[PDB]
Amino acid sequence: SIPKEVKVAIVGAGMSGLYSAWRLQSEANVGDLAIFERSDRTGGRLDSDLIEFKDNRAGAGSTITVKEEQGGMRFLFEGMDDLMALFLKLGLEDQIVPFPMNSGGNNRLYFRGTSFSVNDAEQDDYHIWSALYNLDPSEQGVNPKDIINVVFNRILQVNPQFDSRPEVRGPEFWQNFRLQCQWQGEPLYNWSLWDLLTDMGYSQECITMLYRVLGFNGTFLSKMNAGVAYQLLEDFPADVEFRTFKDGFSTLPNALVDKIGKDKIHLQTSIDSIAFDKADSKYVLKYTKIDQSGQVSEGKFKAEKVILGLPRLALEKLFIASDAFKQLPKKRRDELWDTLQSTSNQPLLKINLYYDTAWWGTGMTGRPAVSFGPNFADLPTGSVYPFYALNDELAAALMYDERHATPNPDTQHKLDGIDAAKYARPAALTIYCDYLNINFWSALQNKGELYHHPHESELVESIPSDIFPASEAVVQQATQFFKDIFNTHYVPQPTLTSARIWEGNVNFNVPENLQFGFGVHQWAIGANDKEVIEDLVEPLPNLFTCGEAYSDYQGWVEGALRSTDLVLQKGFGLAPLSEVYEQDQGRSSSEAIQIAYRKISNKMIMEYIDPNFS
Amino acid sequence: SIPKEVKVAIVGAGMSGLYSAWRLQSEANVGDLAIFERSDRTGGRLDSDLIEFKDNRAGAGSTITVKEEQGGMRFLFEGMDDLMALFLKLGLEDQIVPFPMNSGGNNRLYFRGTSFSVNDAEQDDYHIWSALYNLDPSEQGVNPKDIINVVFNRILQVNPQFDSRPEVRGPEFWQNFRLQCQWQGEPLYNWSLWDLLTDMGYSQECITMLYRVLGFNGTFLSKMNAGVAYQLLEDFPADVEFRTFKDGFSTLPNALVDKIGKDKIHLQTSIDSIAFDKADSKYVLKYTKIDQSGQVSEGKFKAEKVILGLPRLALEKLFIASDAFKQLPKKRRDELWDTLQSTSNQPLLKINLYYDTAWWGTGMTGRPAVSFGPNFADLPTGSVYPFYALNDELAAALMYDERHATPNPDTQHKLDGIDAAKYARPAALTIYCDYLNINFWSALQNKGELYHHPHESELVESIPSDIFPASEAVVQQATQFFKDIFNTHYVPQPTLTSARIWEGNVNFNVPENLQFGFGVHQWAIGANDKEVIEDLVEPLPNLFTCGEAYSDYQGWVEGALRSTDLVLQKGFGLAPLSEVYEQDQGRSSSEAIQIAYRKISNKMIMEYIDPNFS
Ligand SMILES: Cc1cc2nc3c(=O)[nH]c(=O)nc-3n(C[C@H](O)[C@H](O)[C@H](O)COP(=O)(O)OP(=O)(O)OC[C@H]3O[C@@H](n4cnc5c(N)ncnc54)[C@H](O)[C@@H]3O)c2cc1C
Ligand SMILES: Cc1cc2nc3c(=O)[nH]c(=O)nc-3n(C[C@H](O)[C@H](O)[C@H](O)COP(=O)(O)OP(=O)(O)OC[C@H]3O[C@@H](n4cnc5c(N)ncnc54)[C@H](O)[C@@H]3O)c2cc1C
Repeated sequence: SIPKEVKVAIVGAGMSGLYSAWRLQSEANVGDLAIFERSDRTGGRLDSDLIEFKDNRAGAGSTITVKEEQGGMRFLFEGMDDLMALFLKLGLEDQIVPFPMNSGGNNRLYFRGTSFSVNDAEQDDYHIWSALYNLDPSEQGVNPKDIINVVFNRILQVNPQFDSRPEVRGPEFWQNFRLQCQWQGEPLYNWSLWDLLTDMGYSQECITMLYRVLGFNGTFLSKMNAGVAYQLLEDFPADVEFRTFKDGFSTLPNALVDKIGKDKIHLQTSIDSIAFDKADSKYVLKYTKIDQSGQVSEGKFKAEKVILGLPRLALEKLFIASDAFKQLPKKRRDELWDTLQSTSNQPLLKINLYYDTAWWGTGMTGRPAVSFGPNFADLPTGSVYPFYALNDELAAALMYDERHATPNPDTQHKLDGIDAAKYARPAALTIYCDYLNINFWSALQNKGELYHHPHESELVESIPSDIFPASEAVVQQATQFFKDIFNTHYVPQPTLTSARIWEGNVNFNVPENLQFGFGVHQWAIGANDKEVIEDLVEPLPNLFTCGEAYSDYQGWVEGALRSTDLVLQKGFGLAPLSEVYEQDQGRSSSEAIQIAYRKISNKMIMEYIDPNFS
Repeated sequence: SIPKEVKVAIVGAGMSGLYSAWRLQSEANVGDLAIFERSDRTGGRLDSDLIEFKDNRAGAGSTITVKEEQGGMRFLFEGMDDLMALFLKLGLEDQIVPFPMNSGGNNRLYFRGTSFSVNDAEQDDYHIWSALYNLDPSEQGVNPKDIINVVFNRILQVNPQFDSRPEVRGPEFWQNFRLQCQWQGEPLYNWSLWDLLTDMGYSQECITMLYRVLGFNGTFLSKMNAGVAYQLLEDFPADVEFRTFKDGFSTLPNALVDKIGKDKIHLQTSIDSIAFDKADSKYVLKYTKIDQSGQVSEGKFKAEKVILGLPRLALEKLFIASDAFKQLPKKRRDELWDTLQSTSNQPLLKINLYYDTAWWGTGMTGRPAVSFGPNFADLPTGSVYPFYALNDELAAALMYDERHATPNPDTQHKLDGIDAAKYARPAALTIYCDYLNINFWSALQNKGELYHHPHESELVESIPSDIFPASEAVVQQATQFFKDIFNTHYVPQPTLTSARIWEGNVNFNVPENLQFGFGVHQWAIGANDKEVIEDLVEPLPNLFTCGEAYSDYQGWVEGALRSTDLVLQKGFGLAPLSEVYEQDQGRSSSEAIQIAYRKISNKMIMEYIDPNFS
């Protein structure tokens, strides 16, 4: 039942739409709102899967669960102040577990037909990179990612007017970095990273090594500017401690939906166009709803305020079709369309292949065991990430591991058995790539017949509805690249698969459950995002825009939250959540989350790993 | 003066718009037509430049002229039957000169930090490719482009139902190739080239070598399908004899404009939207004209028939804004928009750097002289093509060269002096690249200040208005890549430059003289172009579409001509020009053009090279 009029109409049940409604209900006493979501699910670019595997090893109708992610998978305790505050207010801190990013040097690298480990690559003064790439003398004998770091240091050095001193380098730091720093008199947001390194004298061989070794090449080869490219590249230090939720990032939007109420959320309801009723000072919203039968139904309704929690492509579609934008004078209407062009569309994809057991441990490869983190390659694969069945003991061991503790022999021996035991349980690999590698897989995914392991029903309970299977061709090609990357003859067929290509669609032939926006966005060459961001808060009276795409912290949920906060401030008087958290708690969400996690971690370690722990 | 009503309104003064008007006037007695062109020039993606250089060598106000191309540059006597017929009917055959494509093995190759010649690369069983790329055994010891040829032969072999016997492989052959041939049960237009070679077992190393060595990578890395990719790859045999016009491809549209009349061509007149007056059964065309002052003026007019000689992006803009398309029922309107999505947009660019003398001959490099054809590199440069000052003796020598004749010592000695003399005259290099390399140069072109050689006025007479200079950064980076490619310390600053980025624009901030459509187009994955082509001839009653973008022969003027012929047939009863030519002449345009050129060539050779010639 679509209401006749609401105080606030929220378009999009992604993080920014859900977060808007939750903060409005809770902090502004707005009860007369509704969320309108075109797909059959909440959460947008957060999309977890919990697959329940039949426990089929000899000594066992018991079940084992593998969490996977089709969208976002990780976050940080620092520099994500709205997100941390949001976790604490929803009481989700007790579900936070490690997201480890290395295997002590055993992670795989595949470049120019050669398979090797992270440890192999450091040997002999990083010799392998000098053998694989025709590098200049100043480009040899250094860890490739330290070239990125050094260049960053040089940028800071020639911009002394630019502060460069906060030990938490957050969105304001990164905005000022790309808008204030220059190289050779031109500011970084007028530079592409590719041009920049070239102008600095780097060989094309070295540049190619850099964009292949990082597994994501849009920072180099797309239309994003160098300044925002560096915000992304200096998000993955070596000393990263990422975290995630045990049951997946979807924990967060699901918790938001519990607080909001399913009755105020209208799924399978696309907002087609928007007009303004000058008589009663109300927006009018054309929608198309799809019943559970499939029975389509068009309709209209009114709203005092409209919040568009939507990325670039969806805003463009709305803009084109909406009288509210057309009735605008040509100058301002053109200026608004141009402003939408200021953030680049970054396609992403995740292909998840699930296995009844893991085959990349030492028992199956005869080579040093691969555990956690990205396995990078200049193959279309881009990056490959392992996922394991949920296991409390494993999570405690990983919590122990992220401490600087030095286990005694008995603790180390229990850790060893725990590390090895995860290979005997169901597990999965994610293929995760961007820009240049998208087209290899999309053509593959849409060709021929889809993959299904025979007797699927006999091993996997139910298959979630958000899972669309990988094509047979995708599985075939992924399997061959896995043999390359993991240097092994043995890669079995998967028991379950999923393909998700986060690439914007403009074809009417596409089923609803296959329409996805662009994976992420990043500011383009020439974008003054300080001007663009403020222009997009409230582009018409009482019609608001927010989300990741035009945010402070593109790539991340925190961007959606901070962008939405600007709407919540200007249209409703709400201060930023992180600042509201601090005044209510007497400390920051960062400090609070660190302390709470330390307590949960300590208890997990003493319960599962070392009863006599520090 | 914009007329009140016309019988036929032609939108676009590219080849398809000009060709439509010329054939309608001449063969259908339609005098009440007009052409409406948004830019300040005719010809669209054909754009020649004739630069007149002050003759400043010691023994000389005499002038020397360098032809260059910002768009199309070459054609073939075979497989281009409309174009040949068109040349003959306009009497342009006497201006046809060779477009040579090699330097007897001295052309340059730059791959993975290494500079070498075509002759070097064949040495020792193509050893250099095995040293530069980590190739499989079945990929070593063969000329890279012969891998493309072999794979093509294998495709033909497993499709015996597919004829594969015409010795002129024309657009019908290539359409049936991509729509009828299959690999592993899936037809070629559902395949990407990248997926195809991978599925055939080629290494990613070999695939990368292939798309770098060919200098154009969209065939591999874009959304075009494998079948149409092969139409393009098997357009450049080793035994190519391309030709061009002495004064550039612009010779052709300029000749069309002479026949049509400047009074029926309305420059700086964009067609904004289209509606249908149901009362008088007429289309109504909203336009925006720009006076010579710059004084804008909106207006409207009517037309009985409308011919849209426009590519994908321009048709999309019209479609969105036009009541004639909006009043369409949602099913057919969506189906039409989807049909527009079936051809991929291929960006291209040409950057032309002019020099007072050529510096890539042996006198300046100390290395074997580079003459004609593409110098390929895995640098952003893609391909580099030399152009020389116009010289009758040089053209005759090149005409002699394309024969299989074997000069005696005195003829060879005169040829030697002619080959060497072109380096002492003004010359130019074109940087010509596609897909993956576009973003490197666009960011460079729009950064910082534009390039101007001091005392430009003192060396170049007038600068044509279609010339926009390369940025200083573009020149800087091109100069360094030239030192790499040509293996030389010495690359001087250019005397004149031009940058043309054939990449579709959707920003209102762009001056008119910087708005260009996509360089070329190619059918996408899943496009049944036989259905798409016929759907796009006359999508609404008396409103027609044609041009290269949705044609039989994408990439080439012949595609525009053949697409337009379909409009001329269905809306006006005109048979294809090539068939009209044959009935009027008693032979084909191919045979006619070969004979006429042979006569011109013979006379040039006897006049300049060998008075006693075969
Ligand atoms: C592969 C991938 C991995 C990521 N990993 C991480 C990570 O590790 N950490 C992190 O912090 N972030 C990560 N992110 C980013 C994070 O997912 C996003 O920044 C955030 O979820 C986007 O939220 P949003 O509200 O801005 O937009 P969206 O999530 O895209 O929500 C927009 C919603 O609006 C709906 N919609 C669109 N048009 C209409 C319409 N006309 N009517 C109704 N509804 C409409 C869409 O269906 C969608 O639900 C990742 C993203 C991707 C793609
Ligand atoms: C770099 C490059 C090299 C090429 N080399 C070759 C070659 O060697 N050989 C060959 O045969 N072909 C070549 N081509 C292809 C050839 O240039 C094209 O196929 C052909 O010129 C396209 O003609 P067209 O009429 O289809 O479109 P266009 O030439 O693009 O003409 C469309 C015209 O419509 C105008 N227009 C657009 N929208 C509007 C509007 N709303 N109102 C009014 N006017 C409008 C545009 O300004 C333009 O003049 C090359 C192309 C490129 C880009």
